[PDB]
Amino acid sequence: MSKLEKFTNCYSLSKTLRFKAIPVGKTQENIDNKRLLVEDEKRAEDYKGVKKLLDRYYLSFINDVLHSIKLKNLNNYISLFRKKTRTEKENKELENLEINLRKEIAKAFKGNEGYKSLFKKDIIETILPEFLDDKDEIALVNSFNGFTTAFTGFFDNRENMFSEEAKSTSIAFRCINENLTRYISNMDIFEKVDAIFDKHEVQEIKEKILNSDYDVEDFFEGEFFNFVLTQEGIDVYNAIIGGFVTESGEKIKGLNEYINLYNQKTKQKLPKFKPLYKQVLSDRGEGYTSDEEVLEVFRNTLNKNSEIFSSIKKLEKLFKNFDEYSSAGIFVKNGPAISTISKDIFGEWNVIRDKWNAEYDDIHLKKKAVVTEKYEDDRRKSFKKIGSFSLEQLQEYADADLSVVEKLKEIIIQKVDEIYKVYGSSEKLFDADFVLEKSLKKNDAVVAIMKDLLDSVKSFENYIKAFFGEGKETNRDESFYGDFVLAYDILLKVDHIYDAIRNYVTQKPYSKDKFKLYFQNPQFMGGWDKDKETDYRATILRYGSKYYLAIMDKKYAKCLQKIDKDDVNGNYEKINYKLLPGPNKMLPKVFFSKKWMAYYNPSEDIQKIYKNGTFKKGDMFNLNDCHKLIDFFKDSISRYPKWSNAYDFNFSETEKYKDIAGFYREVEEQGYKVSFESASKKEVDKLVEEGKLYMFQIYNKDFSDKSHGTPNLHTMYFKLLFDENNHGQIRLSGGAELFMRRASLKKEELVVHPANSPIANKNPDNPKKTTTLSYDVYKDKRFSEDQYELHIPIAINKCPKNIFKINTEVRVLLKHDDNPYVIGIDRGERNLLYIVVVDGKGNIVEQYSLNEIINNFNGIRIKTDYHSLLDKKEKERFEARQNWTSIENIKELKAGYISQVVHKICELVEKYDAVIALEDLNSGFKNSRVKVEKQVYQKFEKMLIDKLNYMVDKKSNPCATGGALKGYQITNKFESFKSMSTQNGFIFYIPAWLTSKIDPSTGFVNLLKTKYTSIADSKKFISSFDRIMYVPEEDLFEFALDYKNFSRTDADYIKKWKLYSYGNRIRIFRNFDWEEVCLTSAYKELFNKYGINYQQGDIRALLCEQSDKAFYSSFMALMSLMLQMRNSITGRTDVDFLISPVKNSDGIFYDSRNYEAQENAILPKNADANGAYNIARKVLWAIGQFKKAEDEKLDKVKIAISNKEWLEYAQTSV
RNA sequence: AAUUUCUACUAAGUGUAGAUCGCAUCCAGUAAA
DNA sequence: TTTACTGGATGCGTAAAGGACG
DNA sequence: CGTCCTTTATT
Ligand SMILES: [Li+]
Ligand SMILES: [Li+]
Repeated sequence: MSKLEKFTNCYSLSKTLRFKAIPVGKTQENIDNKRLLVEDEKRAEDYKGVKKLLDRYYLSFINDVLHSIKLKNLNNYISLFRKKTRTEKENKELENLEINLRKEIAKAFKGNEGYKSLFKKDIIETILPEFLDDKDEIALVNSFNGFTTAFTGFFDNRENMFSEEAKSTSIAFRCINENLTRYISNMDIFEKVDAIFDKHEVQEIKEKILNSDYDVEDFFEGEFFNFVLTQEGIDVYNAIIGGFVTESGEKIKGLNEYINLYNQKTKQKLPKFKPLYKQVLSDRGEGYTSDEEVLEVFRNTLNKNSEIFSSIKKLEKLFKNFDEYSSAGIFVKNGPAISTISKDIFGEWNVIRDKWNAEYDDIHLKKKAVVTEKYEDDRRKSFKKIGSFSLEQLQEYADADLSVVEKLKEIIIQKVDEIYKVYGSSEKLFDADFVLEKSLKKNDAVVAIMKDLLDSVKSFENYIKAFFGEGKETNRDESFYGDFVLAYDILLKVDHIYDAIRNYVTQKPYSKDKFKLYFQNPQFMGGWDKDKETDYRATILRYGSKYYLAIMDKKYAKCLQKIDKDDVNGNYEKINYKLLPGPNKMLPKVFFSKKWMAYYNPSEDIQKIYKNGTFKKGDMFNLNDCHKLIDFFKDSISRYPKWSNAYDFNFSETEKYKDIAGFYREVEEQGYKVSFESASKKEVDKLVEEGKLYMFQIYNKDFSDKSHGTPNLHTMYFKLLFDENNHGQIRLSGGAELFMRRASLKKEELVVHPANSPIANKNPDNPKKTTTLSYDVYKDKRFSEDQYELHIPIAINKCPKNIFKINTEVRVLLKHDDNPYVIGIDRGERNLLYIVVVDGKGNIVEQYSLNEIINNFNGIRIKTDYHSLLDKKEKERFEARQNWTSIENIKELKAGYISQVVHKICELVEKYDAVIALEDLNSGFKNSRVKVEKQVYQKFEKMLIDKLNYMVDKKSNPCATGGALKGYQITNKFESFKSMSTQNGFIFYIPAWLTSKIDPSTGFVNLLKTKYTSIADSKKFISSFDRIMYVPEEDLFEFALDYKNFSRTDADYIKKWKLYSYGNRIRIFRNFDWEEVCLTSAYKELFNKYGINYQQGDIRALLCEQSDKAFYSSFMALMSLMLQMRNSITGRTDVDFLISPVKNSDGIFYDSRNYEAQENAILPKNADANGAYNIARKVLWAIGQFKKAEDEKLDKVKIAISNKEWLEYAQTSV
């Protein structure tokens, strides 16, 4: 009935549910005494180490192959790639050449000796050990001798490199789809930029870069592409382009540099080269880790015995002996930091800059000018290229008897004596006996002591920095500077310790590092079938509503095998899980095996049928041969007790099958069963007691005795895994994983709200201002003791029955929906997101800013202003890094806001049966704080597309439409980013042009170019207006224009408009910088100022008779501001109004401000409400196109709306 | 201010609301020194 | 160059045949 | 030799 209601059971998707795993009984004590976790922790380190030994080998295997390959048909592939206009005759020949080009690379890899064993036991057991001749490395690899199955996943990732298919991970894809296309993109640039390369510059690269073995142009001929297959060959190629630095440190320039040097001197911009991407698997001061490290670093590098302290004591004597040195040879550097130096010596900041000019202007400002603005330019610029100031310059700035050299003596000594007074405050940090009472990151007292010391040492060091003077100065007193640079070069050492210590202290206090657990089983917990419990040694039990992960110790794999009790009232239940995974592989695997092919001797017609594939589609398809295959599989599935007894199959008549998939679907749909059997709880609780079984409660907060709310979505999915009403819509999958996450914090260090004291409640709208609990409330409690993590994959909609193209179906239903609502969703600098809901006639139903998320609980209203939370933490990091507190991450507060938004969007979708209109985002994000509005917006898009793959209403009965078992599927599988464009199910991606700056009542937009350009052009502007008069009845100036008399106005439909000088507008300065104009007085005052009388009717001739260009410049400034319909200010939160210069059919101008006040406005309330509304209306337009098309042509209807159709639409639907 | 985890919370108290696809790998990148 | 952090793209999400084995 | 690790099958 609703449009949504069609989109259930459309496609399969997979999700992972995460749970805490809580040990029960003596599990953890037995796990501890057997040192099982310690073994796994190390295995994790060895595993990452052994994979880097494998990649060392895989890289060597890749290289020798790719160094010894000559790809055939290179020239032909390039010739067809390099066609102006490509016809279908070689389009299909070229892509065959491109497919064949990759197969050539793949077939090289498989040909090599070792391709068989690269991803099998042998690579671990003998091949890799032979490759490494170090005995330590062979020891490390051989500790996986019983375990190579643990590498199965890693091996699959490495097979992806040797695929011939067109996927990012494939090596053949990196060479053919990526590196070759830029190699040829470079080819066509090089023969178009070749001229601009000097004789020697080409031979410069020849000798410095190319070995003198190859010519530069060789790398732009097709047949040398083979050189560039390897990383070594890519590193040479990219140097020809970007250059490289000699080890001496002087720079050799690449062709891209020569291009840019030429691009600057010739006024035009040449194209630049793309560099190649790296080849797959090429392997083309680090921070303190522990608290003790940081502390002994701090102690031994800043104490009075260290060299840094000697360097300060040495620099101190230098400044005390400042007058045994040449004042003409000591130089203080020139930066913006100088003004700090100026006030230290003279008592104010700009003595030094003021006295530089008084002497500078003295002969170099001419007497004429005295103070022309000419001089500001270059007296401000001649100041900043002066590189230093001698102490003899500074003293000429001084009057008797201020001696600059004794002031600097006193400033540094007052500065060295402060470092020494902070060392007293900190001396207890330097003791040998000193023991840290608390961890450093939570110890705010001890870090405050370091920062005071590292700050005072830094104040002094950055002060001393000024006295270097960047010289490279003609007569430095190298008596002074000799010792100075020594002391300063050591004093510079604090800049690494300062940053290294600060980075440790501001790391997040907790960690999420965790390692995989195997319980001494290389295929641990791989599946759930009853047959393999003993092989995988893991299974699921339950005691009523509570579920357990039960793990068999390696010594007792059968310890759960024969247990039963007759009543469950005192007992567990063990899962009975049976899965036949993937008939397409499993049925041939079994029935053609060496074990059974004899048993059901397949007709030689079947074996011939199966080898040649007459049962699959294409050239060799034969319908009766597929039915004859199914009957063999059908008959063999019976007489296979393991399948026939577990699943009672009920297939369709074989004649009714159209393709083999029709059969496999029925096998896959029915080849899954879950049930529970009884298990004596006494005879299992003792297995745990004895250490022969380990049991963990599968747990999140929803399983607590004190839990009463609506459950987490994922607890619902988990629970439904075993509900009788789950008829296959959610399957429990194999491939679970158990992890151990060591604690990262201690309870005694955690931030606490202690029991019985009142805690403030943070929502001011609730008159219960306080909460007082009888137990402690800890921050990050979950990270303060060890935690087991269980990750359980589930399969949703594994057998979809409602198969159709989602986009097509959405269009069909939209064509035949009498009243389809649309949700327009706008991105605003002003508002993170704005939302307008319209019905099928464009009537505004809802409009509001999603800046504040408003939530419902038990009569409580809470509004959470996510907008000001977001900016608070955005600058907090930049500002509060100085505070030296822990790193704030803003990515999780945006994700938090996004999840609040996504819930709100789906509630609107369901309430109004509504499609979504989204705004295309500008690729370039302009200053400043650009991901603040595009980060929330791009993340909102990914997150929303996700939820709409399986959209569940936790309140529905699970089996109701929209329930957890019958979730809505209104976006296509999020396989890629761009495979969808313009529409994805209920989501339409529509461009933003003229959605904001348009009159919603009329569709009027500004197509006029009103920047003042010349004196002459302003009178062609005024004469292209049909009339310009004063309407005394309205105190308005009317401008009758026909857009056809102005350039670039094709898109407009109405053409003829009458503009008025109605209302106020807002102006901005170019050098409060904004001021606010009222139009009718500016036109009146300007006409009075220049002797024009407005009341003299058609005044176009009158305006052009003016001779002063100031009138034209200030008149077009008004014809720019009258046309500016959107008014708001850089940073201005306050005013966002939209006002129009045009009247509507009923003779009324439009203010958003007329609508911002009322509760239920039929028009937008501000420029952001307007933008959302028009993004919605543009989708309405597309629905209109659907309604004019015929169902069979809906798929080809273009919904990307042009500026011409938009304006026609917006101007005619009123 | 608690969590499988994230965000915002704390109405009679070990929690509430919404969100949450994991693991492994490859590859593009942006910020800092 | 190095460190960190974030963006998309690939694979797996398996029972059973096959084999070694001390 | 029955236990345990490895390798297989591909809509
Ligand atoms: Li809840
Ligand atoms: Li708090």
